[PDB]
Amino acid sequence: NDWKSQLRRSATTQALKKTTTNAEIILCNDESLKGLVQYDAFEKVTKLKRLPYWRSKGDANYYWADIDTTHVISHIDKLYNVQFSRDLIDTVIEKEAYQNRFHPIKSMIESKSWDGIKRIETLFIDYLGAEDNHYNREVTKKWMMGAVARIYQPGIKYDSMIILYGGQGVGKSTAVSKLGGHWYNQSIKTFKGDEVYKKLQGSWICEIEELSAFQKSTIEDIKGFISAIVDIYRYGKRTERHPRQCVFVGTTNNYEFLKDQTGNRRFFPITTDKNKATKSPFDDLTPVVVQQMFAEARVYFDENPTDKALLLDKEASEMALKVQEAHSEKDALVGEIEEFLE
Amino acid sequence: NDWKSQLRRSATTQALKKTTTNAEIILCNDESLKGLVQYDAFEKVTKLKRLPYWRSKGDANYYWADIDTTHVISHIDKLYNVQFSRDLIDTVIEKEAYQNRFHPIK
Ligand SMILES: Nc1ncnc2c1ncn2[C@@H]1O[C@H](COP(=O)(O)OP(=O)(O)OP(O)(O)=S)[C@@H](O)[C@H]1O
Repeated sequence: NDWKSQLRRSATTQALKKTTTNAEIILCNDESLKGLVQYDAFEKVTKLKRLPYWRSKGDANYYWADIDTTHVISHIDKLYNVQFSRDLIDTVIEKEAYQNRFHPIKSMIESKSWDGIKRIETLFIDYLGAEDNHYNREVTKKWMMGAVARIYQPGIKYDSMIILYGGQGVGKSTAVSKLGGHWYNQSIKTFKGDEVYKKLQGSWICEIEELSAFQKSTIEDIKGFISAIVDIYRYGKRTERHPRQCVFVGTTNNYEFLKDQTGNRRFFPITTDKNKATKSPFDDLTPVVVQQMFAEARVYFDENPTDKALLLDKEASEMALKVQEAHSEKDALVGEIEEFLE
Repeated sequence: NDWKSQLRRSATTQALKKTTTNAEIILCNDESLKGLVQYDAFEKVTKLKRLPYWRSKGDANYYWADIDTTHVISHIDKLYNVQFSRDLIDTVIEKEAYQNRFHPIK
């Protein structure tokens, strides 16, 4: 039977009422408008399930826009003699998308289960020529667990940050981009203010690249930025974007990038070398392998879904202290004073 | 008496009027909307007492957002064909939360 009988029309006039349920029925039953919106939960936006009939065949812009609302209103009014306000149609579209919501990262991580291969520990070791050290394995594993935890337990306490040191072409940025995929982000250069939290909307793995030496202020800025676990933005209810799914990785050119003693214990440097990388990050980091690595991280984190499980091992942390001292400025004056005292 | 008989209905046209008392009665006496908001007195925001039926079970987000008001308006319209305003529903939600206000630290 036709769905027209479901529409609520005014008894006196037998004309459709400009009502939320009428719009819901039309959007969920009209052939031209049937199920062409969905909710990108990670990006917190309204994407298109399919191209509507008012777009070009090869537009490749799968985001709902204002003119899509214009065309929806025009089509509804053309077929059905009811003129819906733009606010009502936007509200109905938002609700319908939220009903058909999905998570792309949660889909990819669970796209395929994890067989036993143990890829999480040798992420940057065999791809960027790092050292087969306990600290490297532990911190890379904990970083991948932190990434998948921020995906699954969105608002979580994970203030650590892998920092990769290497030459101009060791492929650290390439490897980070391969890991991030569509949700990799590098277009973040300032870290203090309010609008920065808007730049994190569709980003999962955010990379901070240090070409020239950062100023003393920028290090404190990135500390206070990665230390946050919540973001606040905005048309009512203040829409506190609590999740903060982002996980941060830095890529530095200078060997000695640590200046303050405050920043230590949170920046976990890894020294990447070339000619010793078993697998080329330009050819071997494929979506299948990174998906399997994230599935392995999911398994390990789900073995203990807690922020305390994202912290390093005790001996791993104590020798991370040694690494952080080996990557910091020396101040060169304690030795001279020691010689004077001796 | 059934709570639906308390609703103030326009005697001329036998339709519910978009008044604040009707919204308050519906929110206080609807199983899908019975007492799902509260007011945090420390951080001045409205939070969720429980999880509404339109939210995923593994949500862990307890901030009342615009989509929650959208779903409240849509559900009230579906059940009682009233079509309350966005601002009126926000006002009634805020009043209901303030009726169940709390201080988290206290
Ligand atoms: N097949 C390849 N594809 C891409 N880049 C390649 C390839 N072979 C060599 N390269 C070089 O590898 C480097 C790629 O590094 P990038 O990821 O762009 O940046 P990076 O490695 O992080 O170095 P910096 O210090 O951050 S600029 C470039 O210098 C390329 O010229």
